[PDB]
Amino acid sequence: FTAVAEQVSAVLSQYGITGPNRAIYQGFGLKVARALNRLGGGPALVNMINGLKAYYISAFNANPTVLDAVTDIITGSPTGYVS
Repeated sequence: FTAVAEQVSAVLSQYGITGPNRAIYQGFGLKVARALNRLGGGPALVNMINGLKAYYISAFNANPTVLDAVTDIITGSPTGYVS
């Protein structure tokens, strides 16, 4: 929880993201972390991550490169592969 927020913040720093837009990525990150915790690695988790990416891009104009980077720092892979 607090760790996830620090992990997202590290990515936001790299990309120079501040202000209200930070909340988009903190929210996405928390959802990815919860999915990983509940589902563990596998196609179900990849489904969830792919769905969240598409939704956040559509609904909030999230930056796809940043979403990949957040996925990577939380799961170990930009596309959510976990053994």
